[PDB]
Amino acid sequence: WTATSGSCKGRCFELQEVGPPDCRCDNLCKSYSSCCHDFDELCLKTARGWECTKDRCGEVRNEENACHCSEDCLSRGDCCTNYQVVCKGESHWVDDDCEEIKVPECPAGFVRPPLIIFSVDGFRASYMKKGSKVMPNIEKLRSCGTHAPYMRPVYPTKTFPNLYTLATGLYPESHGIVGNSMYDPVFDASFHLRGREKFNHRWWGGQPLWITATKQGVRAGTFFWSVSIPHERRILTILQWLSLPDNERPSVYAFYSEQPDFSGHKYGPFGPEMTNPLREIDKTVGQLMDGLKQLRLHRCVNVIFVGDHGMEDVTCDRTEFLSNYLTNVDDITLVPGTLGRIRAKSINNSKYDPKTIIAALTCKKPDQHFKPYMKQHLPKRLHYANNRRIEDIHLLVDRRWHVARKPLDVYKKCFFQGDHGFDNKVNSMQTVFVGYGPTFKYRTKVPPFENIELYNVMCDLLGLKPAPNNGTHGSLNHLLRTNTFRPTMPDEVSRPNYPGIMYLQSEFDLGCTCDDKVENKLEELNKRLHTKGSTKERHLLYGRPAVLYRTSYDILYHTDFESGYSEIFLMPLWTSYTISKQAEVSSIPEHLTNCVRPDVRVSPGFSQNCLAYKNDKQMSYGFLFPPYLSSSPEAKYDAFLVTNMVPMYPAFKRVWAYFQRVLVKKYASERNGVNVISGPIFDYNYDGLRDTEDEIKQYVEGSSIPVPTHYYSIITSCLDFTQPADKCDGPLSVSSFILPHRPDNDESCNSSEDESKWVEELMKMHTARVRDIEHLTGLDFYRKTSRSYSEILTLKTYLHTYESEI
Ligand SMILES: *[C@@H]1O[C@H](CO)[C@@H](O[C@@H]2O[C@H](CO)[C@@H](O[C@@H]3O[C@H](CO[C@H]4O[C@H](CO)[C@@H](O)[C@H](O[C@H]5O[C@H](CO)[C@@H](O)[C@H](O)[C@@H]5O[C@H]5O[C@H](CO)[C@@H](O)[C@H](O)[C@@H]5O)[C@@H]4O)[C@@H](O)[C@H](O)[C@@H]3O)[C@H](O)[C@H]2NC(C)=O)[C@H](O)[C@H]1NC(C)=O
Ligand SMILES: O=C(NCc1cnn[nH]1)[C@H]1C[C@@H]2CN(C(=O)OCc3cc(Cl)cc(Cl)c3)C[C@@H]2C1
Ligand SMILES: [Ca+2]
Ligand SMILES: [Cl-]
Ligand SMILES: [Cl-]
Ligand SMILES: [Zn+2]
Ligand SMILES: [Zn+2]
Repeated sequence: WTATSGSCKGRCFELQEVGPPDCRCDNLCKSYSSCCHDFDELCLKTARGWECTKDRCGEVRNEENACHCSEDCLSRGDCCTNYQVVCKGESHWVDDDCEEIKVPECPAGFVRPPLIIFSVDGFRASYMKKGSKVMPNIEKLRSCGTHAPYMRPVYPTKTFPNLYTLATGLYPESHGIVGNSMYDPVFDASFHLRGREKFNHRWWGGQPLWITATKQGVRAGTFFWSVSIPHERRILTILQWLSLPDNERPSVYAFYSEQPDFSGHKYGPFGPEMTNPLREIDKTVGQLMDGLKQLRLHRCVNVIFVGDHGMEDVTCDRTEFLSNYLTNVDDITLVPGTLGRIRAKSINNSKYDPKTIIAALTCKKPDQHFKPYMKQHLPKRLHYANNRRIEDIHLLVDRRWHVARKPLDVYKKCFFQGDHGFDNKVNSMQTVFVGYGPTFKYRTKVPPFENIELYNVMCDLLGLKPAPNNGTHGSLNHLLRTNTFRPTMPDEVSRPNYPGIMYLQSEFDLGCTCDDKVENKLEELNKRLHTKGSTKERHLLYGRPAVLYRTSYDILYHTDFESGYSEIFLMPLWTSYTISKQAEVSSIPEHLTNCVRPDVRVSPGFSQNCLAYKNDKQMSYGFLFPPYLSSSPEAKYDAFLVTNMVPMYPAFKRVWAYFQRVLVKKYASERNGVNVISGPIFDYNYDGLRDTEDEIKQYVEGSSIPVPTHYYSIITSCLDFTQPADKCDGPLSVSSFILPHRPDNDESCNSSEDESKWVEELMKMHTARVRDIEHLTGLDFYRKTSRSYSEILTLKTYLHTYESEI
């Protein structure tokens, strides 16, 4: 109940929220059914439309009009946006040539340049080029301001998860809005696009920009607009708020368009009916920019034009049904669509086995247009596991397809031609970014980035200190004319040991054999130097990674590679090596097939042993630096040191071996040498963060040798490929992966064929940013380069997607 007897007289779109049983006059009141009796009458005028005509010029102020063309409208702060154009012979904003905004041109009383977020739903990245002829206002913003060719959304590529990520800089797994539709098992409740449940505070974690702003003394316009407030009223309300007295006026604003998403669903991303929604958006943009020109704020305000996700061709006939795979289909709940989330229909039923579900959904049809995963095996780049609202069973659906439970769910629950929600690296899902204003750069294109990075920038644009988030602060400094923020490298927490030769062969009882006794002052002082680091500036090109946590570890030097060896985890945390274009692949000779040699620099007690692998019938081992790439038959003995050894499922060895024997060499040819850093990752609790020693869930049987959940590699070269990797003068190029360490190759339906048919494809799927690896290892890479730290931060956030041209 709400005693909605009070009035909105002069209170139209008030900024503070008055609580029950009183009536509200803020743009949220319609959603809570708590508006004052007269809200519509007074606060939602429509009469005479939204534009000034030649006959309205210098009229008599009639307060019933939606907007005004009277002489005092400028002062009242409520002219129609084209007022000055029709009446005072002024031109539209779009018609003026853009002049660089070298400094903020702000009216007296304005303490800082305001920020307006213009968000557009379902604005596919390629609309900027393909609709450019019908979007002149947006095209002016783009070309005069700062733009990316596209901006990467978060997964799932849906509205709620993406808007709240924009507002908070957090992955959905962290902010809690993991879908437009969710079931929380603790609440025993469901969150939907419709309904009032979504209005409970308990769903929304993190700290959104408008709370960040309020808590630091900066006032915000609302970020929630009612469906029945037309877009023209939204612009005018923003312009009214900009006319408020200094101490009442917000510094940050939001506008939201349901278009072009709404039509995209009906007509597909490029349906002929899509031209008009794009015209409308532009018109709205024009109105804002004209309005700001009137209030003399158009060279003062920073405007961000941004979308939440793109749009793909999807139709009903492209539906895979679970009923065609499962017999017991009625014992599951499925969150359907462009992604799939499965859980049991009841918990009172413990006969429910996710293992049988995954098995029944795996490579069962040659054409399968989805792939099942346990959430912990989803590509780490999606960061879509660490929340109780994410069901253990996930289906990644092919672009252009849907998953549903039964046929009845699709005809009784074709009316659509577009959808979104797919894997966030899919081209059709990419959306837009443009920044325009004093604080942004002039006529500047920047490389694509992820939307998790904007919260930091919007905090900078507003002199705010960002709440802790998943952006990398400084990675988008190259967008801005002037920077609030100077990023600095984290300090190293653990310094390495540099052990010498300290142990004799006979002190080791590892159960490891090797045929290596086939034995000159020249070539004996020479290999001492190798063990001292005479070739370190060859294999360690960007300085040692910094260990950002307290631990105990050794640096080990060799002819062909350098490693940071953990005495705790009994394996390297990282292994670094360079393969030049010239370098050659050789094989593991017949007498050295099972060679494992004790490392005389590390004690028996801090070594692995061959015995454990012999007892463990599920677990084999591999090497971080690959024998195949030794520079000499003499150097190859180094690769077999117990300290280069890591536990590997025979199934995983297949992936690893092909990477090491074929792909590294291929990459070195194409990129003119590559530097490779590889290592283990332990993330048993799938929070995307490194696990501590006392969080290890899997050991090699009867040992203290922990079993990695993943194996990473970072592959760096010169961006200018005419220069060798080891003599690069300028910017770097990088690609990385985090491969799940799994006992089977069930993920790859073609894995029974030659590795050259499926391995590279699996690696591509599990592509990664260096930054993701940093979170997972507690390491910090690229500490010693000739490049600026801001540029290195951009490099660290880069993701190689392997998608074709946008
Ligand atoms: C991306 O960036 C974020 C933010 O920096 C990182 O997440 C942070 O990581 C650490 C380590 O896991 C967590 O620290 C723990 O914090 C709790 C106390 O936490 C409470 O207070 C904080 C601060 O005000 C608040 O943010 C927390 O909110 C969580 O819980 C709410 C329910 O009570 C929920 O509504 C909200 O969405 C959020 O849940 C998420 O995080 C929790 C972990 O706390 C997780 O279980 C859940 O599934 C959600 O993902 C909370 O009230 C201490 O008691 C512990 O000792 C410990 O220090 C931070 O809480 C966490 N912050 C946030 C906002 O999630 C991510 O690790 C990073 N990801 C990557 C990949 O780098
Ligand atoms: O259900 C919806 N759309 C569904 C649809 C319609 N047509 N197609 N799909 C709407 C999206 C919501 C947010 N809001 C608002 O105005 O958003 C501004 C904002 C900006 C940022 Cl950057 C961050 C945040 Cl959190 C909010 C009105 C809401 C209801
Ligand atoms: Ca972890
Ligand atoms: Cl969803
Ligand atoms: Cl296999
Ligand atoms: Zn959307
Ligand atoms: Zn949509």
